[PDB]
Amino acid sequence: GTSKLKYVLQDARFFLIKSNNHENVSLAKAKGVWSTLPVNEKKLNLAFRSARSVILIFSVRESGKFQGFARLSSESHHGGSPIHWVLPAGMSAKMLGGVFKIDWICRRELPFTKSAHLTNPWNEHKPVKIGRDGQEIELECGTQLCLLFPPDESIDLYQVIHKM
DNA sequence: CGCGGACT
Repeated sequence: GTSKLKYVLQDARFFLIKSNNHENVSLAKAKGVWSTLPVNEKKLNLAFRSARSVILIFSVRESGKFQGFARLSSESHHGGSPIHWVLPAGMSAKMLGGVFKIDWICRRELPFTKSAHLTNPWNEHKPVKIGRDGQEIELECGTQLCLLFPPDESIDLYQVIHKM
């Protein structure tokens, strides 16, 4: 809904998530979780401590479109049940390391053509589509970007009402 | 010997 979608985005930190394949993104939302690299794992634990909400905006590499956005719900931990990610060349399973469990808010895609007017002040005012994995998006640019996705009636806002 | 590495 439009009433409380802005409530979960208030005082939040946004992070662009890149994936060299769409399979792991499909595995991401099918499992409702995600895992990233140690350098980005460090900063995402930093953001979870200081933000009312940490939004991960997913964009498959070389896809020309976003695949939705989700909310970080917990820090990363090791030793859990294994996830069979499609490892990019030169990436081991230990690189994934900690396990991030997220809550998806919108699963509908968004082409880059619809977000060309949005520039990220924290990436030299470049269009928000441009950026590596873990690139933080400024509050306003991230909030306006989340609003341009089509409404996902399959997801309700009552679940993540007060998970904080 | 497996040793790398998720922008547009």
